[PDB]
Amino acid sequence: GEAIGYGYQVKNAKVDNSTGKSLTALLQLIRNSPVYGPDIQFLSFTASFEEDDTLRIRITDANNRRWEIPNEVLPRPPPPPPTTTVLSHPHSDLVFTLFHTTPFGFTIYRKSTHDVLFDATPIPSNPTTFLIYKDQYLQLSSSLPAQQAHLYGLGEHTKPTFQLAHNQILTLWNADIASFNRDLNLYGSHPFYMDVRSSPMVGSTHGVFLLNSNGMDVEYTGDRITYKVIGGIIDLYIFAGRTPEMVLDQYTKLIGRPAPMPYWAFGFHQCRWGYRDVNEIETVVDKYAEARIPLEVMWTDIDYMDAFKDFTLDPVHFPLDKMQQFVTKLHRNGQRYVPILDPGINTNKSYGTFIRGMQSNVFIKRDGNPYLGSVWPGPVYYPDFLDPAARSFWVDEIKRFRDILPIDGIWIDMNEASNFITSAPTPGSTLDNPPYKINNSGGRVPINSKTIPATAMHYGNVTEYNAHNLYGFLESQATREALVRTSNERPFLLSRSTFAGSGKYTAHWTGDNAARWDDLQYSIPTMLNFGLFGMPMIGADICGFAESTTEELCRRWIQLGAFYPFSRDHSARDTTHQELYLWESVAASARTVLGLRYQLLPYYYTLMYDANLRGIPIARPLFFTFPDDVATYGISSQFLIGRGIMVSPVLQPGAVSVNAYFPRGNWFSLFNYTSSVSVSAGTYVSLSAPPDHINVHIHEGNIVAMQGEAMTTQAARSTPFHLLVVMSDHVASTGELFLDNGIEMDIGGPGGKWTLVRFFAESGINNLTISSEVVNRGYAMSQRWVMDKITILGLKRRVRIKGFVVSVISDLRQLVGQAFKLELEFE
Ligand SMILES: C[C@H]1O[C@H](O[C@H]2[C@H](O)[C@@H](O)[C@@H](O[C@H]3[C@H](O)[C@@H](O)[C@@H](O[C@H]4[C@H](O)[C@@H](O)[C@@H](O[C@H]5[C@H](O)[C@@H](O)[C@@H](O[C@H]6[C@H](O)[C@@H](O)[C@@H](O[C@H]7[C@H](O)[C@@H](O)[C@@H](O)O[C@@H]7CO)O[C@@H]6CO)O[C@@H]5CO)O[C@@H]4CO)O[C@@H]3CO)O[C@@H]2CO)[C@H](O)[C@@H](O)[C@@H]1N[C@H]1C=C(CO)[C@@H](O)[C@H](O)[C@H]1O
Ligand SMILES: *[C@@H]1O[C@H](CO)[C@@H](O[C@@H]2O[C@H](CO)[C@@H](O)[C@H](O)[C@H]2NC(C)=O)[C@H](O[C@@H]2O[C@@H](C)[C@@H](O)[C@@H](O)[C@@H]2O)[C@H]1NC(C)=O
Ligand SMILES: *[C@@H]1O[C@H](CO)[C@@H](O[C@@H]2O[C@H](CO)[C@@H](O)[C@H](O)[C@H]2NC(C)=O)[C@H](O)[C@H]1NC(C)=O
Ligand SMILES: *[C@@H]1O[C@H](CO)[C@@H](O)[C@H](O)[C@H]1NC(C)=O
Repeated sequence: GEAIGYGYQVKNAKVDNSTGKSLTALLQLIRNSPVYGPDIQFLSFTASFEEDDTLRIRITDANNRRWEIPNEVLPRPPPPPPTTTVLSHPHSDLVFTLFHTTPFGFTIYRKSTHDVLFDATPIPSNPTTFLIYKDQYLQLSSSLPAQQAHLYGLGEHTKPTFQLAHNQILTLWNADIASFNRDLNLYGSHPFYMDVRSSPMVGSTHGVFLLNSNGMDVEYTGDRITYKVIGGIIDLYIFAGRTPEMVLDQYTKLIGRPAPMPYWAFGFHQCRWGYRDVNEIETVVDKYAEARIPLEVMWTDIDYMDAFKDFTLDPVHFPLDKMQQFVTKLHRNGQRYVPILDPGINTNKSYGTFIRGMQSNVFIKRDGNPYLGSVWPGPVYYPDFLDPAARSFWVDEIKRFRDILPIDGIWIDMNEASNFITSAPTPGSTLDNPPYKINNSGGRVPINSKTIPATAMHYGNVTEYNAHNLYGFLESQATREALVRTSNERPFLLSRSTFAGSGKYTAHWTGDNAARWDDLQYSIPTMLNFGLFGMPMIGADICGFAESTTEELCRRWIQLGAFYPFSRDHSARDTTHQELYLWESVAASARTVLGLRYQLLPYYYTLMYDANLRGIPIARPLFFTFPDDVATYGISSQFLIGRGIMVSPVLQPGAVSVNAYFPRGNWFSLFNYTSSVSVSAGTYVSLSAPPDHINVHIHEGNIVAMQGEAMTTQAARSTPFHLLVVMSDHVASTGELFLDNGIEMDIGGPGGKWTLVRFFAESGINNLTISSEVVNRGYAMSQRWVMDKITILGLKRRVRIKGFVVSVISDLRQLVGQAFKLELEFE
C-alpha cells in the first residue's frame, strides 16, 4: 500500500556566472518507496540554453551514468560542464524557474506574454504530479491550460484526429502492430509534441521533446500531460517557436534535417505482396503504359526472393537473367526499381549471407549466443545495427546484390524488429519483466511480445531494453550508407520502423492500413504527424493494404493519394488486385489527379528543398499558414501542400460533396481556374465533389511554377514551365522554385549545380508587375528551362502586356534562369 513515490528536494542550486548562463542543481530524494523499484537518491539537474530559442533540462543520477541515446546515433551539443532560482537570457523568450518546495517544482514561461508553457509544479497531496526517478520508472508531469493548449504528435499512433484528443494514453514502443488499429503503439516512436496556444497571442506555438529511447506511456488529460518512462534519463528540450514553422526549424536543428529525396521519388509507385513472377510484374508495367497512367517505380515484395531470403532471387519465378532484362527495360523507359529487404537473416548453412554474417559476428546475442527469431524465411538471426561490423556487413551484402541486379532504392520492412515468436523471459530479469508495464498493444502486453527480448545484447554491452526503439533508425542509417557507397546518386529508402531523427535518412509509409473508409481518412493525421516528426516523405498504401478494396474506395483513394508526398499503391496478397488500370473510373481519376501531381512536380521538389533547409513539412497543417485562425487547429481531413495549396478530399462512400473549411480570402480550383471560393471570416463551404473529382484549391497571395504532364518525371522535366500567379488585394504574391539535376548528393551545396528562383507579383492602381530574382543563373540557363506562360488569377479586371477573370500571357519563350520583370496593364 506504499505511495508511488515522494519526490525530491533541492539541496543546492545556482546559475553560472561568466558565461551564457546555465543553471545547475543537486536534488535529494525525500523518501524511498518500494513501488516500481529503486529510487535514485541524488539527481543532477541542469537547465541551459542550447540556442536562444531552445532550452534543455537534463536530469541524471548525480552519482552514475545512465543510458542515453548515443551521440554517434543522434549527434547533438553536449550537456553543460518560497525560494526560487531563475534562469533567463536577454535574447531568449523562455524563462526557467526552479521552485525550492517540498517536493520541488519547475516551470518554463514566456518572457513576452507570461504564458506558462510547461509547468512541473507538483500538487503536494498528489504524487501523480511529482517528478519520480527510479531505475525503471521516470515520471514527469506538466499541467496545461485545457482550452488553450492544442497538442499534436507523440507518434506513432493511428487516430481520427490530428489534434490530440483529451483523456488518452499514448504508448511509445516500436511494435509490429497494424496501423488499421486505432490508438495502439505502432512501428515508430516520436516523443515530441507541438503545443499551439489559442491565447494569449493566438497561434503562439512551442515544442517539447523528450530525448529518450525507452518504452513509455504518455497520459494526456487536457489539463495535464505525464510521461511514465521505463528507463534512461530526462533530457527535455523546449523549443520557443513562436510560429509552428519555427518550432519545426528548432526541432529538426536538434534531431536532424529531413533528407532530400531524388526527383523520381515523387513519381507514382506500384507494389504488391504476391506478384508471382517476373512475367506478372512486366505485365503490370505494360498495363499502366497502355492505360496512359504515369508509373515511375515498380517494386517487388518478398516474392522476388529465394524462399524469403534477403539478397537472393527465386530461380524459378524471378530468375536473374529475366530480372536483369526487366530492370534494363525499366531504365530504358525512364522508370526505376525498388526491392524489399527484411532485417532477419535466415540461418541456412549454405546461404552465403548467413555464412558471411557469422564470419563477421554481426548478430544480436542473448545468453551469449545469437538470438533466434522467426520471420518470413523461418529461423533468423538479426544483424546488430549498433555494431560497426554489422553495418559493414550490410553495406557489403547490398553491394554484392546491386552488382548482380541493379536497384534504385531499398524498402526496409519488419524492422521494429518484428519476431513471429515471443521468447520466455529470463528468470528474475527486471528487463524482461519490468516493474511498470507500459500499455503495449493496448493490453499491458509484455514488452518482449513479438520482438527481440529486452535482455538481448548489442555492441558496447547495450541492452535491447534501452536500444529497441533505435533498431529501425539504425538500420536506416546503415542502408542509406550502403546506397551512397554504391551509387553517386541521391539515394531513396523507405522504412517501416522509425525514431526521432529517422527523417534525416529515410521516407516512411503508414504501414499495414486497411481498405476501409476510416483508414482513408486516418492517412491525413498520420501524414501531418510525420511532418512534425521531421519525416516529410510520407504516405499511405493507396486503396488500402489489408482487405479487398472497392472501386469507389480506390477511386477516392487515388484522388487523395495522388497528393501524398510519397504516393504508392500497395496491397496484401490475399486480396483482390488494385492496380489503378483495373477499373475504368479509377483509371480515369488517376489520369486526372496524377496529371496535376506531375504538373506540380517542380513544386513538390521545391518543398522538399525547403524541408531539408528548415524542416518545414511538404504536406502541412492549415495552421502552419494560418496560425492566427483557431478554426484550423482542429482540422483533420484537409491539409496543405506547401503554403497556399489546400486538398479537401471526399472521405465517405456515396458522397458527391464535401463540407470543407476555407480560411479567409479567395481560393481557386487548380482543376478549373474559373471555379473559386471566397469567404470573409473563415467558414465551411459545401464543395461539389462528383465521383470523378477531388477539390484542390490555391489561395490568393501565392505563385506556383508548374511543368507539363508526362508519363515519367524525366519527360516532365523537359517540358515548359507555366507560372500560376494568384493575386491578392492585400499583399504581394510570392513563390519559389528550386532546380538541380534531380539527383545531386548534397542538395543546394557549395558545388553550385543548382538554381533558386523567387517570384513576385504586385498590383498598382493601374498596373501589375510580375518579376523574378535568380540565384545562380548559370545552372538553370545551361539546362534550357523555359517559362512559356503566365496565368493570373484573383483579379476582376483582365491584364495584358503593354466576378473574377483569368488572364493568360502566352508564348513567352523566356529562360527560367534569366531574371525578368514584366509590366502588365489593365484592360
Ligand atoms: C502481411 C502482414 O502480416 C503480419 O501482420 C498481420 C497479422 O499476422 C494478422 O494476424 C493480422 O493481425 C491483426 C489482427 O487480425 C487484428 O485482430 C488486430 O489485433 C489487435 C486486436 O484487434 C486488438 O484488440 C489488440 O489485441 C489486444 C487485446 O485487446 C487485449 O485483450 C490483449 O489480449 C490478450 C493479450 O494478448 C495477452 O497477452 C493477455 O494480456 C495480458 C498481458 O499479457 C499481461 O501482461 C497482463 O497485462 O494481463 C493481460 C490480461 O490478461 O491476454 C489478453 C486477453 O485475451 O492484448 C491484445 C494484444 O496482444 O491488439 C491486437 C494487435 O496486437 O490487428 C492485428 C495486426 O496488428 O493482420 C496483420 C496485418 O496484415 C505481419 O505482422 C505484418 O508485418 C505484415 N505486413 C508487412 C509484410 C509485408 C510482406 O513483405 C509487406 O507487404 C507489408 O507492407 C508489411 O507491412
Ligand atoms: C538449407 O538450404 C538447402 C538448399 O536450398 C535446403 O536443401 C534443399 O531443399 C530443397 C527444397 O526444400 C530440396 O529440393 C533440395 O533437394 C535440397 N538441397 C540439398 C542440397 O539438400 C535445406 O532444406 C532442408 O534440408 C533438405 C535436405 C530437405 O529435407 C528440405 O525439405 C529441408 O527443408 C535448407 N535447410 C533448412 C533447415 O531449411
Ligand atoms: C469551369 O467552371 C466553369 C464555372 O462552373 C464552367 O462554366 C460554366 O458552365 C456551365 C455549363 O456547364 C454554364 O451554364 C455556366 O454559365 C458557366 N459559367 C461561367 C462563369 O462561364 C466551365 O464549363 C468549366 N470548365 C470546364 C472545362 O469544365
Ligand atoms: C506601376 O508599377 C510600379 C512598379 O512596377 C509601381 O511603382 C507604380 O506605382 C505603378 N504605377 C501605376 C500607375 O499603377
